[PDB]
Amino acid sequence: DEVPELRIEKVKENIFLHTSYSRVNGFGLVSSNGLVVIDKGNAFIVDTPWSDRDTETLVHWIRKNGYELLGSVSTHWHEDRTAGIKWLNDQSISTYATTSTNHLLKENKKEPAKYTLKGNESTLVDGLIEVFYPGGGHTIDNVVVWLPKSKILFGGCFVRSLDSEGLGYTGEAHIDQWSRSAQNALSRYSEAQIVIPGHGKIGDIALLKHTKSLAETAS
Ligand SMILES: [Zn+2]
Ligand SMILES: [Zn+2]
Repeated sequence: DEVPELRIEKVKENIFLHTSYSRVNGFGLVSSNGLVVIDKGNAFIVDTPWSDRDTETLVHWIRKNGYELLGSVSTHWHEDRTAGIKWLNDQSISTYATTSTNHLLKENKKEPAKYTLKGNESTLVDGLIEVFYPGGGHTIDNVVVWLPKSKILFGGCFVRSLDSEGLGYTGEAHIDQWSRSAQNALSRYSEAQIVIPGHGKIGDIALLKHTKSLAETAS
């Protein structure tokens, strides 16, 4: 039960991908994706690392590199997205999640984000980061994050990588809605050039298409 260390790798100008891991009953060591988005000296975090140590590591690197850290958002409630919220709260770094995500954190006796994003859409950092509820999928609360300056959509675990043979854990999934929700995102972000899933390799808008088809067959 050793697990690698976090890493952080430039995706393109001002966008870094953070990868970290956890060991999971009946599945093993599992990688997990998140971002650091930069705009003119400012950093915002999309999803936390899957542990405090990795969260700490990630923050230190943001500070070391001189960025002002405006906060983090989580894209659904499960630990792989939110584990670091508590540590972040205690170090007075602002945490965000939607209403529906915060409800499920509390309702599952987890530390809630400090601030709450209301409605289906919200913006963060002067329009640099948009948050959108495409509808039910992986979970009832899942949101995507769109980065218009970069033409990047961070799908979170709402989007499956191309080599996924299925939808992953569907205990809390809305399988029959997922296909429509995926289509909602496809219509809305036809401009998207890079799409980043919650687990696995990044690609283009093809990931949203594959995810859509997976939802169709899972029905
Ligand atoms: Zn999940
Ligand atoms: Zn996930």
